[PDB]
Amino acid sequence: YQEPTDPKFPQQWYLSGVTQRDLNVKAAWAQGYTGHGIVVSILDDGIEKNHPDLAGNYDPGASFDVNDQDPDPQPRYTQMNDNRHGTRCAGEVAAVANNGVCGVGVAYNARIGGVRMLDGEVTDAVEARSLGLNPNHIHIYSASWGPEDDGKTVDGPARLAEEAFFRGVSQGRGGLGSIFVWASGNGGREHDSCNCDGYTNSIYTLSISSATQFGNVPWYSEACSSTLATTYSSGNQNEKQIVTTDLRQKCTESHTGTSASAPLAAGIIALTLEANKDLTWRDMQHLVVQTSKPAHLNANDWATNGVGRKVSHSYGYGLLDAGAMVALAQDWTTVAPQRKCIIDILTEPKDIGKRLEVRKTVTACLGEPNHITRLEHAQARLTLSYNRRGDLAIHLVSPMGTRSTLLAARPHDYSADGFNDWAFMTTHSWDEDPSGEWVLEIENTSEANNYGTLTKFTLVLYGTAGENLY
Ligand SMILES: CN1CCN(c2ncc(Oc3cc(CN4CCC(CC(=O)O)CC4)cc(-c4cc(Cl)cc(Cl)c4)n3)cn2)CC1
Ligand SMILES: [Ca+2]
Ligand SMILES: [Ca+2]
Ligand SMILES: [Ca+2]
Ligand SMILES: [Ca+2]
Repeated sequence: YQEPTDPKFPQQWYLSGVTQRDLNVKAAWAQGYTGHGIVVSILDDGIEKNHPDLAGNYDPGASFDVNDQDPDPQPRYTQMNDNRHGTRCAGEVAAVANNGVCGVGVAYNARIGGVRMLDGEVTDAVEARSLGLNPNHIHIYSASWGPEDDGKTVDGPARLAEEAFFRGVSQGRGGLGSIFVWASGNGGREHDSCNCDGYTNSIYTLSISSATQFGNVPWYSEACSSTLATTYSSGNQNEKQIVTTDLRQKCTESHTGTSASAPLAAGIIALTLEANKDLTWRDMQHLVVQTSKPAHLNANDWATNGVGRKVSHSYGYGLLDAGAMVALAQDWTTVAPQRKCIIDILTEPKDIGKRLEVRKTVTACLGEPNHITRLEHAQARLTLSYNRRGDLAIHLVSPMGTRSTLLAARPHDYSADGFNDWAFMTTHSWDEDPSGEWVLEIENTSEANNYGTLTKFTLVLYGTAGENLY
């Protein structure tokens, strides 16, 4: 093994660094893990398949054009370079190494393709065809975009896309499950809260946020309990950005946003799959939880959960660590079957007013085939009316004491439409025992006299049984 010689590798500070402020990818490469045999697809505006740093790794079997309904995902060229983003993301995953061009991908021996889906009308059918592309050939899908990041939107997949996600995790990859990597959002300036985005908020997606070079929460970041982990991206004008392939056969040093973090995670996941090709979609989320690193990430909300892990709403479990992912993958025993325990909490609607607390002691399906002693995801599916939605903050506390913020105040959200059976999701209680008293808190964070009613609260627990060793 020799370190890459590509001319811009030194500028890929999140890979080439030697000050321990990086993704620890060199450690994985040094053990011989570079993505060989793994297939990744970028869901975006197209991929410049003839780019000098992509052609060597390009895979037509990982690619399709859902906008035009043909196999060739080549983007359209315009003066504003609108359709450059899929190419930038593709190079982050799998730019060719040691070829005198630009830098390298995280998984520089993986195969890379793209779905051209964003250069046209994005419909339920378009989303389903993209998420469901060749699921026994593609291992990992990377999506950097979704519903509007205006801080006012609540939106998620419709029926066909939801079914594609479920079919992907259940039957993709020969039954191991498609791995869907998602960017948690770019709406930080607008005070967006990412559990309002049903793609990143899904249990089926492995959601990723960003850290700046100096280890801070970037201006564009969205906090939420559904995020799992973090990779480096852009920040202020003293901090470096992401260096990758660009449209028109170029190299950029100015790729930015959480949309640049998801592809780096997809690349790390490709190295991990090469290390253990038998990992399921759930195994991969377990590995991320166990191995990600809070060290040197600054946040004001780090808290230790019931099993002793530090977690943040900006960062999830912390920075991805490629060396640690590959090491744990080699020792991992695949997890037991997923159980799902549905608990109807309310006996009657509850006035919200200024503040509401709902407490319920649960058994997590004790005595039944879906009894859960080892939690993975948890959802609170809430139906509520309120006069000004963005004034609400919502928290969920587990029996072991872990407080998850399900919704922070969104000052720009003046909707009067409330939430209709919306499944706010938290990863912060992973591995906890969910038996005991849960607490839901709903608060009006404004001085206004706001009003509404909580009409349904369904607590949904996922996980496994067996002795909980935490
Ligand atoms: C510079 N770039 C310009 C283009 N851009 C962009 N981003 C995002 C974009 O809208 C969207 C919108 C959605 C939301 N959904 C909800 C259900 C609706 C059903 C219906 O009514 O039929 C249809 C719309 C989802 C997605 C999406 C994105 C990916 Cl990557 C993968 C999947 Cl699966 C879904 N995308 C449109 N353009 C990114 C920035
Ligand atoms: Ca085409
Ligand atoms: Ca290169
Ligand atoms: Ca958002
Ligand atoms: Ca997710």
